[PDB]
Amino acid sequence: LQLWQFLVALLDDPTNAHFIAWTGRGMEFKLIEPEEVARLWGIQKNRPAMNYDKLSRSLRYYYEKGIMQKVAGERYVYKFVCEPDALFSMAFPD
Amino acid sequence: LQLWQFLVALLDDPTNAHFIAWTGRGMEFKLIEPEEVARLWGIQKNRPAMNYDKLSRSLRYYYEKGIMQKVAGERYVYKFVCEPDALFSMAFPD
DNA sequence: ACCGGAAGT
DNA sequence: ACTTCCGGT
DNA sequence: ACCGGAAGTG
DNA sequence: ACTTCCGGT
Repeated sequence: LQLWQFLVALLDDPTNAHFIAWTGRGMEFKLIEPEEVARLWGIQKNRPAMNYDKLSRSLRYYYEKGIMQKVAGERYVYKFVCEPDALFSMAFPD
Repeated sequence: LQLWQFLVALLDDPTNAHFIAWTGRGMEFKLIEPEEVARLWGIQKNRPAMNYDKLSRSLRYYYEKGIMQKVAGERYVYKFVCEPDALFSMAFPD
């Protein structure tokens, strides 16, 4: 499982909406409890020392892959990119 | 490779523009020469008797998964859906 | 061309 | 995760 | 918080 | 494709 795959898994389950949920506008999501999310992702890839400062780095790595952008001004809020280039790197991550 | 991945791959190479290309209207794409795409897709799956009548069926299958929609009235034209529901189906196809 | 149910891999 | 068939629109 | 350039990763 | 570290604004 990749990071975005795991995030979608949490975003799709309504019982996680108290620490992570879709905003409603397009493909935009917010990390209500950023450390709660980082902890679960730490359990996933078995990285017990995983924090939000390290998880946000990978989200910033998605900027170069062009599959994510930072919603400026809104804290803990990111979004997926609606472009063919985004869907390309999505299907094939080199 | 899944069908939606195979299409994007062809859609990225500009030397395929005579039988498949994006339109510019967001995530909208057109299969200019359907049977040519079905031939190349039939090769991928080692099913040589593949045609557009069966490829388009899997495209209509993608409707229920929510990752695709038909641009009505526009012949050979489909599009990708930019919504959380679709993004969930790409991360978890079953 | 496009649709969508049903049976199959 | 599509493939195969197909009658209706 | 958010950024991102560098080195290490099984 | 991240993880770790951290000195940037």
